[PDB]
Amino acid sequence: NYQPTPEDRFTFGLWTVGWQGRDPFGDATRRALDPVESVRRLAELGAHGVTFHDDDLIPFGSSDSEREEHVKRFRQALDDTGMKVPMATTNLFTHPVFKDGGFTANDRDVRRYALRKTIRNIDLAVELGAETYVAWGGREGAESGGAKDVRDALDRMKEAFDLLGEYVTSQGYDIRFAIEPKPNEPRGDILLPTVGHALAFIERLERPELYGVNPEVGHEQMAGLNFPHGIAQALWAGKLFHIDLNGQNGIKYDQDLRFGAGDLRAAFWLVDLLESAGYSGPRHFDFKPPRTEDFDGVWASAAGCMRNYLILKERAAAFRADPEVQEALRASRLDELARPTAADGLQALLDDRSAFEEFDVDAAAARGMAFERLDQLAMDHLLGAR
Amino acid sequence: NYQPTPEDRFTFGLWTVGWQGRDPFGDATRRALDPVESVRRLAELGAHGVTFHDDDLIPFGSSDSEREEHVKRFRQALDDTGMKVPMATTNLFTHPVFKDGGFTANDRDVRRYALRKTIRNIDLAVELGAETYVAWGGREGAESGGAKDVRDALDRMKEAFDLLGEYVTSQGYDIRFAIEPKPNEPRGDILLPTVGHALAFIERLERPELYGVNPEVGHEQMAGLNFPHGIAQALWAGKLFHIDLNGQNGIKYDQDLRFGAGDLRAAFWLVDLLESAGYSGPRHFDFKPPRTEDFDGVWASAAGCMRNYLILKERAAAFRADPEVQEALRASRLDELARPTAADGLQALLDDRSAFEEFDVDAAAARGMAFERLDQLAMDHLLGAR
Amino acid sequence: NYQPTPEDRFTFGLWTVGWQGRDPFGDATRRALDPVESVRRLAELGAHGVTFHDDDLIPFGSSDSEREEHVKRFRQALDDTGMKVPMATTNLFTHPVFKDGGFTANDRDVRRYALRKTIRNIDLAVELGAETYVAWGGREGAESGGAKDVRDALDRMKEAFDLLGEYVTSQGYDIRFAIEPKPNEPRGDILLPTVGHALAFIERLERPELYGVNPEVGHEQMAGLNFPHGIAQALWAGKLFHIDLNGQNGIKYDQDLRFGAGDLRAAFWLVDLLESAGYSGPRHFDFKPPRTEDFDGVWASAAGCMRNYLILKERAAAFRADPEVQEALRASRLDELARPTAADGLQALLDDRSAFEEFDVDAAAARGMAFERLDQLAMDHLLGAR
Amino acid sequence: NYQPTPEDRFTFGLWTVGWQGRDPFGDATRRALDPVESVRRLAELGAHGVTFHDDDLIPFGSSDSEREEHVKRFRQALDDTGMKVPMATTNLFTHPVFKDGGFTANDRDVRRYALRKTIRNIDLAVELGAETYVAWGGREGAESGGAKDVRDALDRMKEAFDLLGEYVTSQGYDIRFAIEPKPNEPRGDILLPTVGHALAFIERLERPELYGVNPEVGHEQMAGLNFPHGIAQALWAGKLFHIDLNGQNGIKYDQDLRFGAGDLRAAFWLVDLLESAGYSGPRHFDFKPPRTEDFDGVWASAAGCMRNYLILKERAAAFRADPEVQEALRASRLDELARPTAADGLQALLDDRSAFEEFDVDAAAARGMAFERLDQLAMDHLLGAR
Ligand SMILES: [Mg+2]
Ligand SMILES: [Mg+2]
Ligand SMILES: [Mg+2]
Ligand SMILES: [Mg+2]
Ligand SMILES: [Mg+2]
Ligand SMILES: [Mg+2]
Ligand SMILES: [Mg+2]
Ligand SMILES: [Mg+2]
Repeated sequence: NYQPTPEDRFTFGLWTVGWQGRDPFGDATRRALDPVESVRRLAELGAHGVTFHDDDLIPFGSSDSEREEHVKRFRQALDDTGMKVPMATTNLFTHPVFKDGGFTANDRDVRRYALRKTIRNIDLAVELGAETYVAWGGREGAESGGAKDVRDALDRMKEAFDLLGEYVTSQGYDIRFAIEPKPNEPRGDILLPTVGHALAFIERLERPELYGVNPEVGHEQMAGLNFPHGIAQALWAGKLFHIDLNGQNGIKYDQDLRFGAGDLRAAFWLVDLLESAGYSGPRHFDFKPPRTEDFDGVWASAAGCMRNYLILKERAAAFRADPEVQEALRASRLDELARPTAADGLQALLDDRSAFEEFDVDAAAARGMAFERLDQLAMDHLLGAR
Repeated sequence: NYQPTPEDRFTFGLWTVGWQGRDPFGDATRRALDPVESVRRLAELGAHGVTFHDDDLIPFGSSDSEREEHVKRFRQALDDTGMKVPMATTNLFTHPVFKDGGFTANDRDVRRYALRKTIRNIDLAVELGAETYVAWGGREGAESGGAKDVRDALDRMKEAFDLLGEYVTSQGYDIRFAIEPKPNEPRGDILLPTVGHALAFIERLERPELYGVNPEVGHEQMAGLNFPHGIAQALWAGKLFHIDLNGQNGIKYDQDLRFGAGDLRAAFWLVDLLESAGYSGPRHFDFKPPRTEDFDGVWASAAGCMRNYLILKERAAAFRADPEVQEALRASRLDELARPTAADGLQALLDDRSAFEEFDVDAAAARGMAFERLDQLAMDHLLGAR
Repeated sequence: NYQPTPEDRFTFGLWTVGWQGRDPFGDATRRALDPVESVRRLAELGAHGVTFHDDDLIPFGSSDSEREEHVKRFRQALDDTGMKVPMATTNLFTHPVFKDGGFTANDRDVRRYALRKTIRNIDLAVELGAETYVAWGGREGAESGGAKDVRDALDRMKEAFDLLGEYVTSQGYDIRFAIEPKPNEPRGDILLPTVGHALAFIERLERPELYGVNPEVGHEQMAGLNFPHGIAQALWAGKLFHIDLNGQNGIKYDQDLRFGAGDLRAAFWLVDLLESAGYSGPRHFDFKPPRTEDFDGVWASAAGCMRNYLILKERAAAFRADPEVQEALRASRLDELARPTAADGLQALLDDRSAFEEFDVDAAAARGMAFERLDQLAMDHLLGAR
Repeated sequence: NYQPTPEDRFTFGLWTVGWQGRDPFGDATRRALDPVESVRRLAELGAHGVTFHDDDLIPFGSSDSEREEHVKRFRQALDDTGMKVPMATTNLFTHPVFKDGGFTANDRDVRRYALRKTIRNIDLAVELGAETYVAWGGREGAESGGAKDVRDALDRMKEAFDLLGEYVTSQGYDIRFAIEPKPNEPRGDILLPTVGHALAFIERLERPELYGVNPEVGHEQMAGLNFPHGIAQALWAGKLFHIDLNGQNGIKYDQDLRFGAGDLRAAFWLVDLLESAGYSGPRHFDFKPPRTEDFDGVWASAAGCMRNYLILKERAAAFRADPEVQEALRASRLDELARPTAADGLQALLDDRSAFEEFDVDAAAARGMAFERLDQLAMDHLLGAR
């Protein structure tokens, strides 16, 4: 009954189940979790693996000696459990030095420091077997218009990613980068605020093939955008390297609810798309168990993430396999959308009088699209009423 | 006192001052304007030129004979007034045949018709001297998730733009295309919903150099995004071919208020950017005089568009020229943002112990950014309190 | 299998299935429906009744003679089908004379006309058996700040509702009024924009017992508000006289999707509340079949409204009846929320040292609320995974 | 030049200039301020007074002995500077015990504790001379639908406010309560989310005359609502007891920018309303100097709050005094909005054939409202172009 196994490739950040519940108006409600005990509990729940920021694993300020001991203990828990580490990332947002950004801070010495801190963790990520390195530029942005010349900031952002790409290629590392967009919070506006802006930026990097996106459900919904549409555009471009799954109720602060909460129908269409496009990367949950919960609620919330994915996967598969839905898709001409508009070419199109001079515009306009019947079949499948 | 002249390059759509005031809940409050009388009145107000959809100028269904007579009359008013036509576009949204889109309609015959209707107007646009051809895909999108496979739709959208690019290059026309994004309305979600998504899509076209964006103030604000930031990214990419100026009060239906209404501080930062980057295209107003107004209010609203641009231009220029602001910009290290992070290169950065091992992270963190003083100087300039 | 009957009290506006599909950017895609044929088709689908604006039933400008003939034909279709008319309302928004409002128009003669037009329809509503008269002040509001002094406008709004209350009481009519809030569209901001503002306003009317609210799902969601919470406050105040059911995807133009579309989990919690509070008024659908659809899609969309209500009713009932959920509700102390904080009174509370001096604040803080387990049981019930 | 004096009644929370800059993603960037040094610095800037939560002034957990010493030191700084304390409030949101609310927590013992903690601070507030006691129920709400039965929660909220009203009346205190609404953050949805919901709730309390609202600019804008309209409704009801002034850029997390930032035109219309209605309470700034700033930026930001209020006051006064604006207001019939619709009474209205049978609906509809000219005069005044 909807039991996950490591083959489902569900992964969790250390910072998710480990969130202590500090919010802008309140103190922590839970004690800190040892990363080793998070790895063990997640493995018992059926997770495939974990992800980390450098500072989740190695306390900021650690000596190289304490650093080695933190990595060894972590490594041992991975060996004991069979858990993988498919992704890692850098914390360039918590320490006060990053208050105006890391890669795009106005102070040049901070930008250099941000790069060195990142490169140090790329080495560790490769040693732990990560295939994707995520960058979330949470402090890159501004609260006021004169504080940041955005063209100069984009030059500095390109410079930083180009240097990271030079570093990995000169070291011979098999790791790719994924940029995680977010429109706002904690800065008033964040640079590269949506999937689209990140995809466009990547095309100006020196080695674009090294870079993709790590979209997050709740972040695109903070701009009121359709998250499955944005994922479709990222798949179309060949750039969906990783994904952050969670829930969000509309345009407000980043809630990071468990996956399936928030916009449930969008979650259904997302799962339908990922499974039908054969996305084979990790199903990563970037979520926060609400601070109302004790540790039992933390693990219940994490389990719910995986459960809801598997229920939606079953419902989406039943939807696509239903002969009545396949009939309705043809009734709505989804088959015709997949056929070229003009494989006969420009000149044939220009000479084709059925395309314009003799086109019966009133008869075409009268044809219903039958989209409402199709959408009710999708609702019936989602609710198990079929 | 803030008087426009044709050298300011202010342009207006025929559909703007000509909007009759039909909204989803109400009938027209104004009679239709003859395009010839709009051209004359706009020239008296100091406009540089006008833009049109095919169907604003030539009533849908016109015979080639009536078509010639409509163009001749229009041509004569342009000659009489000195007005230019820098941009034109196609109406692929009003007629019922476009109810599921033009370029991405599920029905293949509608997509072919949409292309032929577009190509016919490109010829007319070139004959009238337009340099930019805008495409706003207002019906390309969906209200429900199963109605549109977005990857197939993006294939059809790329196919259509590629064919248009083949057409203009084979005819030898000097015209470029600009895609106008909008996140929603009239479809539940529109494809290419923001500047970012449009910029990313262009990079997958066969001849990307022919295509740029035509962002609109209110459209990016319907997603809660920072419009000057989005324009900065479009300028950074070399893709700001045209711009639609208006006002919008937040995330709601597309209001198309006169420019300067809505988010006034964003209008100030937009003008500052366009003038400081030397944008030399038309300052185009895509706005709707509210349906409360009679014809005197229509022309007052149009005049207000231009007036507010010129006032903000003066205030932004005074801001940038003020020695006290230039001092504050250095206090906030805007000069350092413009300098390379690591022109010394990767290996020098890796060897530079001042970048990491000996970097004083507490001293850097203690430095204030002085952004609030800078932003109050900007407020004082905007309000004329300096 | 989820078949409606007239005992479910599902009702529809004539303007819903009769929407021709004109939107701000496009012409009608469907022909006009005769009200008699809407009544017949809705009765076949299992509806209980229909509602109308005056101008849906009697074309604006009709002579008293044509008016009688329109009502007679309508009356005959009601008799033929058994359909009821539980609610009626006035169109004070379509005609250009209402461009600045009806009850709060700046012109006094328009306000008087608006009142006479309303009173004429109240008489007709009573004759057809309506129990509720709805007022949606769609044009009451402003696009700019100086156009409307809101205190004077609220005086005029109170004056109008007070006069309507004097009219019904002096005629001896058994009808109550319900105000339908909406935050914006078609005006930039609409007066009384949410359930809360309408409830507060009612308390200042001369006979508050005659007035309640008619909230609409999509309207409160256009302000990002939680619609079941707002309904709970209206029930708490005793003011939920009627309700408009539909769907909305977030903060954007008013979509009026079929009920169950949009925010599905909010629809589940709404149905749970209405059924558990014993709301006994009509389940009214104020929705628009998308303009992509032909007439077959119109009736499919209407049928889907009722179907989704009945599926959610079944799932909510199963949720509340599940012993495991009843256990979880006690685990989360919902039982304790229903018990008085201090039935012992103020002085006892002040003397109770267990409430403060000896209260163990760390032990209380450590208690988890178990809300995530409860919410996953609700998800499992909604999806039929229980 | 826009210099504040204590007669302008500008006040600040201790928690505003004292915000250390901890946000959900980052550590504090500033050291803690001693309340005594905040009082001194604010008095030098021209403030009238300060406000406090209990826990800003007395560290949570203090013994009665340390409590007396904290109050004495504070009292001495007030005497030294002449600063007043017009408002106080309770912190019912930071400590983990309040994670599910204070007055509406599901656990009954927490609700009792919340009341005792509040009553203790009401005594202190009265002793320091406060006239208004604010309640912001920041934790009253829910992230999921089953966690909170909102009708029971509103019963508990009414019970708590009724008890507080019984307490102040039995002690003979001259203090009134003001409820501060907020739609969300830190809870997913907060109870009483807007001005309207709070006004409606007050009317169900046992002694409604003791309770009003404390609206905050940014909070109503987090729901996309028009803040001057909401203030107008609160003034109309006689309930504007206090106000929180700040800035917000649209629908996102609560930014608490300095007043004048965010929506500048809304700030202008707010000041116009407060000054023209003769609001005589404190002008209170609930704002957070951004965490980019050091202490010099903190005081610059605070000074900017007051400066922008005084500039807008001057511009609004010039607008209303301008004969050309007074003419335009009559052109737009603002004078007619202020006149009764039907002071002649219902029967006269029903007999008045000029109101309906002989009303010329086409001639009334043709009249323009001249709102765009009026709004451009308002823009010219705001920008100092008049
Ligand atoms: Mg997030
Ligand atoms: Mg994430
Ligand atoms: Mg627009
Ligand atoms: Mg436009
Ligand atoms: Mg609606
Ligand atoms: Mg409605
Ligand atoms: Mg706030
Ligand atoms: Mg506040």
